[PDB]
Amino acid sequence: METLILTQEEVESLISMDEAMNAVEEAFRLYALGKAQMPPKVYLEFEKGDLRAMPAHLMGYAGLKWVNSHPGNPDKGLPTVMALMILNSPETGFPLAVMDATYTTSLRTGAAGGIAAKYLARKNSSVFGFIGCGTQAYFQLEALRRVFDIGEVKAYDVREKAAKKFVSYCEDRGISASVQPAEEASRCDVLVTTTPSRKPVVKAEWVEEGTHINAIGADGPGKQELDVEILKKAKIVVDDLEQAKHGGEINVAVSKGVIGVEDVHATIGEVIAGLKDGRESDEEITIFDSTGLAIQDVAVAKVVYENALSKNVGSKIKFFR
Amino acid sequence: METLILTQEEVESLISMDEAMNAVEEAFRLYALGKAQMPPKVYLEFEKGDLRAMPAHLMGYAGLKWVNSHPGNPDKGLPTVMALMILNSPETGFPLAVMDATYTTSLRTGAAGGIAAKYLARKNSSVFGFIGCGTQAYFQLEALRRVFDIGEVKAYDVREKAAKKFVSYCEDRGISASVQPAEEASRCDVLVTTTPSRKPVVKAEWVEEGTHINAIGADGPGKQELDVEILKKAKIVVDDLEQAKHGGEINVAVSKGVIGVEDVHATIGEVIAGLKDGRESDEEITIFDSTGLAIQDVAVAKVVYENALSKNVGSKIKFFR
Repeated sequence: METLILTQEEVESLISMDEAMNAVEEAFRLYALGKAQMPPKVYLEFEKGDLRAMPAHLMGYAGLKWVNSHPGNPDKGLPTVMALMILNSPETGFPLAVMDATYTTSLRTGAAGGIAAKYLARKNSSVFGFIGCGTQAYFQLEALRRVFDIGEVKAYDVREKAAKKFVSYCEDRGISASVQPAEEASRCDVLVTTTPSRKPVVKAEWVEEGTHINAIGADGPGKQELDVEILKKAKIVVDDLEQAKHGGEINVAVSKGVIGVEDVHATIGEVIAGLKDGRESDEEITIFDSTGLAIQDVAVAKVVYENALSKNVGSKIKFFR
Repeated sequence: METLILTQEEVESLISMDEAMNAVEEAFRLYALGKAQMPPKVYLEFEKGDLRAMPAHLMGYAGLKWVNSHPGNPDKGLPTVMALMILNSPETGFPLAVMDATYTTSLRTGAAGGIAAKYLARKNSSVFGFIGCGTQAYFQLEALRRVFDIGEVKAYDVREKAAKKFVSYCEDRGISASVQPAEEASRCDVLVTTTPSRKPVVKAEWVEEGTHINAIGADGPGKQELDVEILKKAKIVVDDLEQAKHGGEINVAVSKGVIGVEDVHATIGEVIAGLKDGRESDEEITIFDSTGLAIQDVAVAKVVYENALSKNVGSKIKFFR
């Protein structure tokens, strides 16, 4: 036995949005039903950044992703976020593969958006808003368009060029799109928030009846994108209650004591497994609060891995004797 | 920037017992002085084994060891315990290296025995007892003999052949040695227990005045090697208080409520750093309870890695874009 090693380039070509969506969907469901293992994240704090260990066990695979976040890195010429994933057999413990997880992380968060919209947005959804046109908004779009003939896109960003670049990308693939300011962008069927805002970027009365919001942006205590007033009158669905309470979109309203646990309707897993209701009336406004769960990562890695075996990809390394 | 990949064979030639001992010693000391980070181990439980994540941060590096334990493995033709280590820069988050840690683990456990004996045993120690002649006993020996002219070796094992094999190993190196039963083997200046016994292998009345004991064997709840009455009459020094209470040699005596926290004299780190006293009288019997700390692993990886850079060793992999 040897260990497979796969680089970012290799992984990219080894998994499609479609595969990723299935992996993620099934991962949420299995976890909701008690058929997946995900112990708490572990942190190592530094002055200039941090590292997290996120292990999980499901679908006959175990793995650990080890991912950093160092904001100063761009200015140093490296990416803000680098992730490696070690994938293991639960039978032997053997390290089947060590692979990049930078790409897959982005991929599965988008996948997750797609799935959540799949279960929570109105089926007749045609107009799509993007508040923030960074890397994740692309993934969110790519996944969402696996589930919707997206009729119009409305794109807002703080940086003029970033918005435009996003719009050009849409028009490249036939989606009619338009740069718009945040006011009008927020008015749609599906809204996708990806900003790392600390004040709310979206106002309550901009959100119409029947809107679904993928609140992906917020990634830590104090980050917030939506007016606490939308959360007050919405069907709220989480990635994971603890992690949403700490770092997700609800974190500030929870801390200020404006909504509590009581107010969260369901985990997405629960919705997929049918333990809790999805969307009810057309008029209601729904929010998916995304956080990232390690099970998403392992589930997507088993897909990459198994394909790599199929297509004979990677370097093989013999770690032991 | 690229990531260095090193296999077992490579790592083996990249660190000496000496270096390892220095790494481990300094690691204990730094940790006791509050100059190192080591969050609690993370576990992933399976029917047929487990995986553990061990991060640590010290000496200007961060790393994570990911190590399995699957007893059925020999029967399947694999090792019981495989560990990979990812070594990172705290400045950038960058994964400098991914290397075997199977061997380093064994190596640093021995080094730790050497260090603890260096601080806790009688300086005039000549006769050495080994209760258990498995691979760890070799490391324990090889480290121990960096700190003493080992006069005589006494080797017990439940398997006759393994005892002999260990004796032959010692005689090959000039150390005069003899297979003995456990009764007489336990009569010495330094006793090294490495068995995974669940009943006490050593009796209280066998252990003489001035003996030091490296209780390495016990690796989990219920494991034990020493007669609880040795512990009652001894200066007990630990790897790490928590992990000892859970899994180490004290774990059964603590659970049955025979000794408690108050009975533990010091952590080894504290003894190294001079926060607590080492050996006092000749007559007293001392016990080092070893459990294994992630800092030990990161500390030796730093050594391996920096040497690998010196000697231009390993494969270079570019994980990212």
